[PDB]
Amino acid sequence: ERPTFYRQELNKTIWEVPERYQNLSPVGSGAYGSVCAAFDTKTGHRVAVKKLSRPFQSIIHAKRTYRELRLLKHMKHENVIGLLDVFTPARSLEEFNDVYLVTHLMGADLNNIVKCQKLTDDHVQFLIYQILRGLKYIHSADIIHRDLKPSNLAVNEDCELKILDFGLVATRWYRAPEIMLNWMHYNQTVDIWSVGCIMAELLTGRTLFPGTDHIDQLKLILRLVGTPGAELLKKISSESARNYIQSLAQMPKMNFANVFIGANPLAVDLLEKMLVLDSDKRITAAQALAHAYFAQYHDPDDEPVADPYDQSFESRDLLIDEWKSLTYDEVISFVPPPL
Ligand SMILES: Cc1ccc(C(=O)N[C@@H](CCC2CCCCC2)C(N)=O)cc1NC(=O)c1cnn(-c2ccccc2)c1C(F)(F)F
Repeated sequence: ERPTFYRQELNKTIWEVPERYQNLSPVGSGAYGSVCAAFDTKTGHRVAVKKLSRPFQSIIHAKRTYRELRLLKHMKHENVIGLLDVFTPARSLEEFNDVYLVTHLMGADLNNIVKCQKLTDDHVQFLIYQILRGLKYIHSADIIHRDLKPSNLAVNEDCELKILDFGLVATRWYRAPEIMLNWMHYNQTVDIWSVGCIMAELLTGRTLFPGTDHIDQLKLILRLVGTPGAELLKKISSESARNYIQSLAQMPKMNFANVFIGANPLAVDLLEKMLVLDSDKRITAAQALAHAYFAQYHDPDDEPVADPYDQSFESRDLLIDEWKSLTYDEVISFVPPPL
């Protein structure tokens, strides 16, 4: 029983959606699609509807479309955005040319919230706990976010948090030195670097490392954490990067307690464990949840891992119509979650 659809124009964009979804109004537009808020007549809840921009125009657009649907269909966790619905007005593979994605509608993001003023220590404990609980889940499936920043963390009035990616404040301000500079092997803990930058900003009300470019960014980071020692220099394979590092005048590591003055000492200790250059030594999400800073919230019996995720498609080079047929299969096979 294919539902009945209706059509309108919003900010120069045409939208065709089932009658289930009423009173659409624009929230935001980005590189890869635009979002509206809607009322879901079947649940009586507000939702977000994303219409992908030219989803099958090139091989790269088609693979990105497939990737976003595969990731959204996987996510079943309280602190990660989830898929409530996916539809197309198309009746056949042949007509298939538009993809719409439906999630919960959140109240605000942490960019909005910190721009107002800095947060209390109790609010920081609860927000960073929920981020790490979400990251333990996605990291357990070998999924890396890679673009964490305050605008990708969405909250309701009761402070319940979900990690999302809107797909665009500079990304470089939150990016791990090893992935920004390609200077060492990189794992899930690029995301723990971003969390440390975000937690500092929620506590102080100030961007920790507001670099103008990749060179200025590295200079601001090294002023806090210190120039690499001989033991970390051993692990850098890029001769360009090592030459550049060793061509700078040495800087000592600062005492974080002398930078974040009058913060909770357990908050300062956790920032010292997150903002380390050596990606082998940086704290994991699972280890961070057991840290004393989270004593009020930590429950080792309610921090679940994910089902395994098949990311073998990431290594494939296919034609537009192949990525399009794969995406069609995932729309057809979608099972909605419990009401
Ligand atoms: C409809 C929709 C569709 C797709 C996504 C989305 O996160 N896609 C990701 C998926 C994969 C990610 C992997 C790493 C972990 C996180 C997921 C992507 N880019 O591929 C989000 C929304 N929803 C929203 O994006 C949404 C839901 N409230 N709000 C919202 C936020 C703040 C204030 C008001 C509304 C928004 C928005 F950002 F637009 F404004």
